[PDB]
Amino acid sequence: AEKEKNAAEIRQQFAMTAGSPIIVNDKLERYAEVRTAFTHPTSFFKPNYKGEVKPWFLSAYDEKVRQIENGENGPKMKAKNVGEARAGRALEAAGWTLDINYGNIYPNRFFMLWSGETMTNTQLWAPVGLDRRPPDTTDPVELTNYVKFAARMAGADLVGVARLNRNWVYSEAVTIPADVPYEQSLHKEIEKPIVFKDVPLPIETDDELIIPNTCENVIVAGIAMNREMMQTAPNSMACATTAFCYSRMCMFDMWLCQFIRYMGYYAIPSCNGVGQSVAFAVEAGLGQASRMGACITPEFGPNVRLTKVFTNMPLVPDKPIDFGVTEFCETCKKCARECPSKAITEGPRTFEGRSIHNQSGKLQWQNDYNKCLGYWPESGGYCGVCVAVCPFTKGNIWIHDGVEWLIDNTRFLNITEVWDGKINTYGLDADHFRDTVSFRKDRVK
Amino acid sequence: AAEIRQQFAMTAGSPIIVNDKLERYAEVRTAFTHPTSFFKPNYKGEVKPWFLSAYDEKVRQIENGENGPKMKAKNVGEARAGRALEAAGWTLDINYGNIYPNRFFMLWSGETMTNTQLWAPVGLDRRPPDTTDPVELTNYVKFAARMAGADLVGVARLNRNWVYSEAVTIPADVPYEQSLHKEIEKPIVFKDVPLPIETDDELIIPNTCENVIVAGIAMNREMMQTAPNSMACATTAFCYSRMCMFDMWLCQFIRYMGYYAIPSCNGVGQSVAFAVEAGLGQASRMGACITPEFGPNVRLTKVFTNMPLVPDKPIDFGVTEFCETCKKCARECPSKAITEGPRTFEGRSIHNQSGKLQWQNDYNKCLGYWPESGGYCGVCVAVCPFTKNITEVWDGKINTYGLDADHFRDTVSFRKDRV
Ligand SMILES: Oc1c(Br)cc(Br)cc1Br
Ligand SMILES: Oc1c(Br)cc(Br)cc1Br
Ligand code: SF4
Ligand code: SF4
Ligand code: SF4
Ligand code: SF4
Repeated sequence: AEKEKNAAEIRQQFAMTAGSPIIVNDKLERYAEVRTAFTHPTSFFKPNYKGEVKPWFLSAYDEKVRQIENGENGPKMKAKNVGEARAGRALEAAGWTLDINYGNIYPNRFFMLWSGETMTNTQLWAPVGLDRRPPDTTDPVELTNYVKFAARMAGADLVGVARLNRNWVYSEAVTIPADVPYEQSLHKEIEKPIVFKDVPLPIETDDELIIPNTCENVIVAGIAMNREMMQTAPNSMACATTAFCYSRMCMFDMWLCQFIRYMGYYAIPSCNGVGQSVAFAVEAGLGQASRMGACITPEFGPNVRLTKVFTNMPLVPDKPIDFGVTEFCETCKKCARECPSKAITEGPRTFEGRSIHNQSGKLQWQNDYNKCLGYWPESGGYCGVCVAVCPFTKGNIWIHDGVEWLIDNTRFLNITEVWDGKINTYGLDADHFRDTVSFRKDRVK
Repeated sequence: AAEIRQQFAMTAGSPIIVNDKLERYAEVRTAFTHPTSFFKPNYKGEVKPWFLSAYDEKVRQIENGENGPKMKAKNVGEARAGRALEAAGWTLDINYGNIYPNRFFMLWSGETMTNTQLWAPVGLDRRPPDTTDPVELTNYVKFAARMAGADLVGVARLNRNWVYSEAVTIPADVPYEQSLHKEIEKPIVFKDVPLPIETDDELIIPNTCENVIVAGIAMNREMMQTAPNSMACATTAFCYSRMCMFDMWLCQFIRYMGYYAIPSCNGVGQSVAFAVEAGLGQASRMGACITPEFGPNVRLTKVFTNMPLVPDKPIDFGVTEFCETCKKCARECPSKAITEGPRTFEGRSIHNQSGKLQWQNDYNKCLGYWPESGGYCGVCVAVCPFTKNITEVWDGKINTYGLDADHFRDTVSFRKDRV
């Protein structure tokens, strides 16, 4: 008989011994956030469909408008009618409600405050003194169970803990001056160093973002996207599950940081800022790095968003996991073949970056992310075809042979229906939601 | 569960029975806000705003290693953690309930929001609707509501009887730090205007505001069963922040479809009445809307809109007749707030709206138990048949947002059940 899927068993079977799994060499240096394709001047500008050169997201806007007027849900993809085209873009736009300028990357601005002191919730609760009272728990074992329970309340589908590896913290962040209002933010972005110093609390000066040397740990959350919507990549409904999950990321960071602060510790939110989420997720055991560059998880494949919170709270690091992703990516190459921009390499991993957008000195598949971003104005969305076609995104990959779990090798050989089809709360799927149930035994050992 | 809800559909028409005495209810009359109920003593005998006295009890319990009134925790650390989780849950909620209309998160226009400004070049909020068919719109908006975190969603025509006659709010330029000390009353009126608008004198809802969308936000069963202790407070608090995100997400979606949308959370009007008229559940002895999926262990929020929609049918699965003989909430209520008598049209005090047939409860007695216990009680929700220690909760089953995979299939949705 078919053995019922056991996600906790799978993670236990593939757990590794302690140690960062990312292989590095001597040319590794911390990476300035401005180098990402979203922000770097060499990649930031893209043509629109009339050949006008604009910030990439404005060119993409032009294409969304064109598609709605032409009754399309994506590039050369006709919608049922204009109203359906409109509805997909309204859903996408609404999804971003709790996210600043596509990713919340500015540290200690807007939702990403490094201290709780000025938040309305902190002010309302001030008479209890939870953020001023010294911790009543210092045991990392109990703290890990408490904070993971809170993380699940706060919307994480996956949660893991690692020691903080500063290699993946950006050398300089992209941010805005503290006196700049929102409406000018996109015109006034600057860089600011992230430094580690002997100070009691995270603090920002005119010159630096200062993380305490006591900031020992990073908590990484996975925020699951919706399978049916992502499978419409590169069309509008894939954009909408992406967007909603960014607002879920923001809520998660704020909720969890407040919990940690009210336990007597400090906490730094990040969403897409501060450091490289994929590396932290790999070191925290959520999954493995992949050819496409994302963290592939046993539960969701790469079809999951990541955020993270940095803290001095004592915690028990999780073990990394190796369920064979590297070996499957070595022979699969479906994302590379299906990529509309040919951004993903079909070659071997190297330590040598393809361009300014890659951090050299770590063994990975090196992809051309200027090519990827170039397809976003062309398609009017955030693509996601590589996530959509990856066999690990399928809900159906795990089989049990009577002794142990294994990956089914056979897996590697329209939008109207989405709007009319299955949905559940937050786009989660009840046919798989059991996979993320959690008891103390799987939160801390 | 889609089977059950169709089986128990009523014919159209509001199931709340009213008489000629009914009048719209001023929000200040709630026990949370009214001057006769607002001040309560703490355990030292000092009279304070009720929530400040409740704070004093939370501090006393943490110092004493307790998770609730005369409920010892495993240790002080566990006591601290439950209150830290509770406090954190409220992060996206202003002053317990987001009730001030058109302030903070509850803006009646999207024009100033950061998301609207970022998306302004696309012009979704200025473009006329491309869809006016109420059938397609009902399908679209319910799909969006599920993306936005509703576990249940229903649509009703807007019954103005349940809209507060006057809201509790603050002047628009008052900073948060002074909000609690500068609350005022402000009329909510309906006029022939194009868009929801606020003047110095009035909150103005357009006469075109035809519909209300009601969302159910499920609480966690294991945590609510710890009522009146701290983990029941935590699931309450997290769901309030889920309510706020739902309102903003859904209002933005409706605006980007070419319509207007008014968020509300605990403000603007009476959620239980809207939820009953929208078919989420039935009114009960304790006063809550009892749902088939969650019983009363579910929070409510609602959004008002001129978007054309198909109203859902009210549901009757026997709650009134069961509450007639049950009385379990009334017997377990630590404050004797819930009546054991029959339903009437006459409120027991200023806190009830007279003129509608309901079980009349003494809500000042309920609120009085909150500073005593240091929480939001919830014992009535916990003991209700329709709903079915703290160390075991922290060490036990949890899942994303506190939802339960053993029951999550009950809220799966296809177009057939959306419209
Ligand atoms: O990660 C993303 C960012 Br940052 C911006 C936009 Br637009 C889309 C995605 Br996906
Ligand atoms: O509904 C509630 C409000 Br409004 C305030 C507090 Br405190 C607790 C609850 Br439950
Ligand atoms: S599609 Fe294949 S090669 Fe690409 S990330 Fe997925 S498994 Fe790896
Ligand atoms: S998002 Fe699209 S363009 Fe970018 S790497 Fe993936 S498949 Fe290629
Ligand atoms: S919340 Fe508690 S005190 Fe209030 S009615 Fe329910 S059982 Fe009674
Ligand atoms: S406990 Fe019994 S009487 Fe009270 S609301 Fe529930 S079913 Fe009704």
